[PDB]
Amino acid sequence: PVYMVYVSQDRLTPSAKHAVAKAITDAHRGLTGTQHFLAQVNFQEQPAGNVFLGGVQQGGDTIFVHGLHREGRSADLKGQLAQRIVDDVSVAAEIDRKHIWVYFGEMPAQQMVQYGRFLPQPGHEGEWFDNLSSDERAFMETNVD
Amino acid sequence: PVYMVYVSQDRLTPSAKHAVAKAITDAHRGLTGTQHFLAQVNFQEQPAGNVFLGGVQQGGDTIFVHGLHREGRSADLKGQLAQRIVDDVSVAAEIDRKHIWVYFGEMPAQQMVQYGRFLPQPGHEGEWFDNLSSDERAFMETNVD
Amino acid sequence: PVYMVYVSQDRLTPSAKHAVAKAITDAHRGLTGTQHFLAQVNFQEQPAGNVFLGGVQQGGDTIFVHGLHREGRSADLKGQLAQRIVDDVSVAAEIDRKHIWVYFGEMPAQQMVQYGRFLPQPGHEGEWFDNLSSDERAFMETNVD
Repeated sequence: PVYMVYVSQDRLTPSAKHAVAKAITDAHRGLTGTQHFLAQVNFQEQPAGNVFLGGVQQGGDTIFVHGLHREGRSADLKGQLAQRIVDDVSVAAEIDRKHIWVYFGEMPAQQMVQYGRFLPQPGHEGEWFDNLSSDERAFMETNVD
Repeated sequence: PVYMVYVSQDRLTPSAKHAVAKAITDAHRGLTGTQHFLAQVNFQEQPAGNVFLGGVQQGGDTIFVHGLHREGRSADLKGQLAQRIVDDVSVAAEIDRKHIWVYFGEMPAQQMVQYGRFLPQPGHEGEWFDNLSSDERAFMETNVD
Repeated sequence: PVYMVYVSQDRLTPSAKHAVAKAITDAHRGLTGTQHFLAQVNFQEQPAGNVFLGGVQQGGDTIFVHGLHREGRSADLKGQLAQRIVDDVSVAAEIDRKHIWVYFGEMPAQQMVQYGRFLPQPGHEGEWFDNLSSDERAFMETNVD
């Protein structure tokens, strides 16, 4: 997956960003089985005041997670995952749940590329990973926290 | 919905940002019935020159609106909504309509979370809201212009 | 199309951004037949360290391309275009392909607006073009490198 995380500048320190990324990644792996190294968290910071709710300019305490996923998972699983991202980001960012928005979009795995390779269908990550070259496998394994 | 609005840095004053957010939110509310406070406009600013059209570097005048919506509305209504966004953002930002791109993407409401809660299906926002806890309604209600 | 290109601040010089934009635009035009001026490349820069893979903070050498397209093309074609974007961005940005992620999302052309006009279905770009006013055609024609 790629989780785009839209937050205000300086609302998350580097250690908070790290904690948030770990919480989202742990949730994704925990509920889908996808290896840690296949989950990206991409923080997009903007000055406070660039978010409007109902036309009302907001302070710096809002977070929008746009998760981009492969098609093929059940609505039940996606609901569980969205709920866990809400719960665990709330803890990691020390932010009330009312300030968290989470949207999941899905695309065919056949039009999703990670580490320069096309993704497998959900659930087939082990066979896919075993089929990768030694260097590729080693390079991915550097991305596990 | 969440409207990601990609603009150049300093192209929009705070007042023009407020105006553009109001134009989009009013258009969404007017055409869908969804309450003002359920519409987020999220400005993403980048330095002028980061936009290319046909490989040609642009100045700071281009606007791309990526609207993220729940599934369930008609193609007829979605066309009316995108046209109104083009028309009203053009006025609010004082930008010629030719500089405006607008893309709508849709997701099942079951995988969309706002204010920490999953959204209802389109058209059921009234009873959804009435059934939220009193502190959640109060928090939401403030985001109205 | 709109290709959102997420990169670290300072990783691409102005010339490298031009080269990457041209490589993506030339890949899209070459494989879909859509004219150059209908392809936007939109660079989104963030400070290095805002990207995490598997919970691990990354340096400045990662690229995520989010291509937003009309529905209607085959999986085979989308695969070739994703692969060519990987290959040609690798060259243009001087970045190993293992650092490149590319996701394609699709929407109905009927809810996609460019230059203030609704897009036609894939393959019908020629006829769509010469039916716009000459002022709209003239404005688009400049956006060709």
